[PDB]
Amino acid sequence: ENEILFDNGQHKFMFLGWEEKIVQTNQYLILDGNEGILLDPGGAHVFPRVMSNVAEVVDLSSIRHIFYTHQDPDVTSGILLWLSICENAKIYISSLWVRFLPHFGIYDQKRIVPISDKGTKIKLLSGNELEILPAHFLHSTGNFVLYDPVAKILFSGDIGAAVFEKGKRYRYVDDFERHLPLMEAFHKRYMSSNAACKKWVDMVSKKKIDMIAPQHGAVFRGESVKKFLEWFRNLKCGVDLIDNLYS
Amino acid sequence: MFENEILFDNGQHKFMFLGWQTNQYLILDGNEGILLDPGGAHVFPRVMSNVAEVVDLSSIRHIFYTHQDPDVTSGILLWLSICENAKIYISSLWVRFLPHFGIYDQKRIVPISDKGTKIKLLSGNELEILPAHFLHSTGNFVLYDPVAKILFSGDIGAAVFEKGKRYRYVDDFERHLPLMEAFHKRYMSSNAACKKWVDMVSKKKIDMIAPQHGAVFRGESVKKFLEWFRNLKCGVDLIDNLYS
Amino acid sequence: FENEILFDNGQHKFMFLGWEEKEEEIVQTNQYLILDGNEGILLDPGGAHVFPRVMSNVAEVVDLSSIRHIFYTHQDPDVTSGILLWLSICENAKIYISSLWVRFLPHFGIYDQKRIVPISDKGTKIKLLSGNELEILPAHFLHSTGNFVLYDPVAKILFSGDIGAAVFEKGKRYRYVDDFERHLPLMEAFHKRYMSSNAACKKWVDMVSKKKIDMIAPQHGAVFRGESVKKFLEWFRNLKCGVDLIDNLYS
Amino acid sequence: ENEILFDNGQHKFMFLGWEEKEEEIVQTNQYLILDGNEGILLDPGGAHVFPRVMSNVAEVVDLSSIRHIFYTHQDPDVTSGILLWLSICENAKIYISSLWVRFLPHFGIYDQKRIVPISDKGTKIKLLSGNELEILPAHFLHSTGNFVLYDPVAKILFSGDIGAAVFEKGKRYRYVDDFERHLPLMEAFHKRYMSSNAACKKWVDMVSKKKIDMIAPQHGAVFRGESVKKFLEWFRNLKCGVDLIDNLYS
Repeated sequence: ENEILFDNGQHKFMFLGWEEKIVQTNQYLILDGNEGILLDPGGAHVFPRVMSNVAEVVDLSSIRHIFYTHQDPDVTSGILLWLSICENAKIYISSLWVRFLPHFGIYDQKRIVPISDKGTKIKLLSGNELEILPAHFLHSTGNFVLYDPVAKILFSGDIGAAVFEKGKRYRYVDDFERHLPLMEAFHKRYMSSNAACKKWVDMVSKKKIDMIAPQHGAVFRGESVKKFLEWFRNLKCGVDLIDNLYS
Repeated sequence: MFENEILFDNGQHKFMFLGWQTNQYLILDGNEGILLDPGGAHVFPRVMSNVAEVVDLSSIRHIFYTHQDPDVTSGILLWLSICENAKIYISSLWVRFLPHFGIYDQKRIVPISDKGTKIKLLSGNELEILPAHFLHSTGNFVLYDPVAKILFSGDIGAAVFEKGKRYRYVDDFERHLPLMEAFHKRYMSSNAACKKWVDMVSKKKIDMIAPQHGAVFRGESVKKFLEWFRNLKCGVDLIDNLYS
Repeated sequence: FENEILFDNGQHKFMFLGWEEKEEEIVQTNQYLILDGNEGILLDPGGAHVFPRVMSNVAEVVDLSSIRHIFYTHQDPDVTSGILLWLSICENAKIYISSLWVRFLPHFGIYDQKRIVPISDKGTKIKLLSGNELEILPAHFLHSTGNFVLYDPVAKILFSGDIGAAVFEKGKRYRYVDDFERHLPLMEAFHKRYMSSNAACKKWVDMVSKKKIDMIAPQHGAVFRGESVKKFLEWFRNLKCGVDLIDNLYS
Repeated sequence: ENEILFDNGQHKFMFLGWEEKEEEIVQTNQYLILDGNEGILLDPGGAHVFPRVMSNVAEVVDLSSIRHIFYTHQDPDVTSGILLWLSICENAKIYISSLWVRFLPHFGIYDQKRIVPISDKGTKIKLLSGNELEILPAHFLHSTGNFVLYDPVAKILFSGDIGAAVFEKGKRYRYVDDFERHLPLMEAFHKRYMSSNAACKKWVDMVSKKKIDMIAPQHGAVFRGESVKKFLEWFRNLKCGVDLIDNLYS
């Protein structure tokens, strides 16, 4: 049941899945001209189905960029598979993490772009940009988000992640306050501090963002883009609550 | 080269630093062994061979991991399958990535709560697993051995050496400190987290601090590190310089 | 489609586990389980790809700590991924494998062989706590260099591995061979390409045909019962295969 | 370290160095054919030896000019390394027996846009220069689907496990210069693994039509000089496999 979150001729932003059946994980795909961009593609456990859902929309040889927000252990199993099935892809991972690439069968880094802490920009043959923005400590030590200025969509990874209730999945947040309880425990335990959340929001508030797309949970649209950014900005998380940790 | 080293010993309780970037530690107590962050699948044939060489692998009874991935999560199923009597200690935050590593039976998995726990040994001695979250991992722990008075600190106090110039002990803190500063400023989450950790840790007796990478703190360098780390501006404190 | 009982006398069951369909699909693999007293025996359990659900299907029938023997006919690449997984979830199991390959087990994460039983070329006997036995009989070159079948004298069932294996068509799977000649198109090409020689087929047929066999249970395909048991053994003994066709292979 | 087995300026056959100054496993040979500016790997090592085999190859040729990788049959480990080689040699096609391509998913191989499945009759790799490599049938010697590779320019037969030997503890050597002291390292494996004398004879008779300066096995030492014709005569009369089956069925 794929979905188009944006479409202008050169540029589609796609929300694939799901199935009927592990947490729920989302898969997103950007089509721009004759190249594809994978966002946090599924690791080895889910790999047969994610790859077929992908080959179903775009030639796997036209995948030209694969971006990883961070080193989840269930995405890290898949780097070598994606590398070996998408010969034309560069793989983008944080430079903090590239030393572990041998430990995954990656010994040649000629298609590995280690992202600097300040971030970077992917430029495509069409002439459109993707912005990989710093998002460190939310939650991983080296962590990034991806902003598509053509589509006006922020791929947030685990920022805005939610875990659904028992068989009550849904794809879009149209009522923020009823969505928040699926979010709150994860964000307080995992996000490093309110200082980190305020800095990240103050940065994403300068981009034109119609939709925030997390890696788990529902896609934020409409009025929940504002509401999530406010809630996140004032959130006490992580070290702010570290006396209840350790306790 | 790589003769083993004894950091503590009385006949009944030994704390060992194995030879060969990454350090390997082994606590022997009575007839139990305790592995501390043993190497993952790439180093496994000789790390496993080096341990079996000091202690029978069926008397390994506890394997402790400060935090998860990839230097060591390649190895959890291997250590599980070659140490039939071991319990594996890992943060509860990560135990449901365990299927994705072929670990489907969790009857020998001890998921550590955020407040930590204690390993009690048949001898009646204890090991204290103390919280160290956000230094650097979201779920992170250190191990305190009260008999030997040694803190196994994981990456807290880690150093990356120059060239082929590794050494085992920091006997001069200030000449060692530059090998530490970049890592700790980039990785440790905030000074608030370092200050909270030092204040709990400094209530214990610590003759040595043993990190997972780098040199072991002994002598007066143990106090110098705890005071330096307590005042360290790290991580989110430098976040406008991370960002740009 | 549920699990099925091929034999039961109170203390001894031979189980043919049901299929999930849920295609998959090519072709399906069978899982069998022998329960004797309070101990279980797995026959060629699936490797790592099928392992989560294969393991749950077994755990639903028997406590995995009661599995005490795991037998592999031969060294399919589908199963060697799972040897370490089964070792770790069946703490009391010894696994029986061919000695030709016991030295290459490190390449699959198996370094301690205190629960590895290397089967010599003669075969061996699994003795069960009750005092019943399973007989591991030689089946070398049908097809792999080191290969075995398992004969259950209590249940009168031969677990044949790949001998008698069949590949089903798209949506035409079925559990039992009640019409041998209709089953033959699903079997014949494989056996002619894989089984090494008619000389090997004759030796194996003459050995197994001295045992009392109500059913033949292969690792892929349908279970032979009734008249198909002796029809299959007769077909197999006269089969021209493998090196007997080597001028047609080479060309 | 690496060795040159043939050279005419434009065509080489390499016997790559090993290992490892000290022994590991009980180990294997790696071969490399250079023709024009394109490379051919012969049974490159699986994942455990992959860091070392990969760097040894990069020392002789850019991994981007590897265009053919040939596998005699499957094991693993050699099947452990296919995904690694596929991902490090962009331009290589992998040649494997058609019996074996169904196990490819179970090793992470999902898109066979770069898999060249060999039919039982064999095939010829045609190189850009116009030279060829002959993939010749060798089925049941020992594996069900099995092939050898013959290089007509270099006059070298890469034999896979045919002619394989396991060395004694710390007495490895690179060349068979005396067949008879080499034979004890070989015969138990061949009598147990090779399917029948009938299979050995057709293969020797097939192979005897080629000019063979040298037989290069995957384990053991390379046959040269008088060992070649000594090996082919021994292998031709060998009682193996099913011929010895009533000791296997007492």
